[PDB]
Amino acid sequence: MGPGFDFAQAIMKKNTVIARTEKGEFTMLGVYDRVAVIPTHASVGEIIYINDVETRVLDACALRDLTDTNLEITIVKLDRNQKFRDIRHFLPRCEDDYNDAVLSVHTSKFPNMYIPVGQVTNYGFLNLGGTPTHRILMYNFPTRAGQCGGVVTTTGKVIGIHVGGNGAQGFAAMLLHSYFTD
Ligand SMILES: CS(=O)(=O)N1CCC(O)CC1
Repeated sequence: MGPGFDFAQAIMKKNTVIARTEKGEFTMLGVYDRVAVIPTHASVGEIIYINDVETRVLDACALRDLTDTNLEITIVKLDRNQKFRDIRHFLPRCEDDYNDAVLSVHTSKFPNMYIPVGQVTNYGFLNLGGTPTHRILMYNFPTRAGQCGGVVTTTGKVIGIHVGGNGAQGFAAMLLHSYFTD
């Protein structure tokens, strides 16, 4: 409907796949080459389904900060025959607050879904499902089951992936450029 939805659409149409694990279907952001991200609670194993194709997992790393605290981001390298468009230049370098974000989801349950979530707070610490978690972004939208893995963007920046909510607020794990240096 406007330039925020324009940027979100451009990321969804080229840099997302539908990931299925034994814990369900997730929006999965591809970042560069065969490297993607997914919430750590998806519990990635040795085999994952990508757009309903059986795919070997070459590597999966659940990220933690240097306090050894959960970040709720898993970086997955896929044995896929095709590379993602490199979007690492759209990743923020530091922790920040944002205005006017969009949360975008694409699954069997929620295809082509875009949510204007408004102001994004650098929330920091969250007890997420009983797990202490750092680098959490918060937005005042009542997000629902089916939205985990959703991509959070502003105009020109890919800032996080949706990892939970409390019925009134939604929570994303930050994406930082430093997670994807090769
Ligand atoms: C899905 S959840 O309940 O928000 N939660 C995610 C983090 C994990 O460590 C515990 C479970």
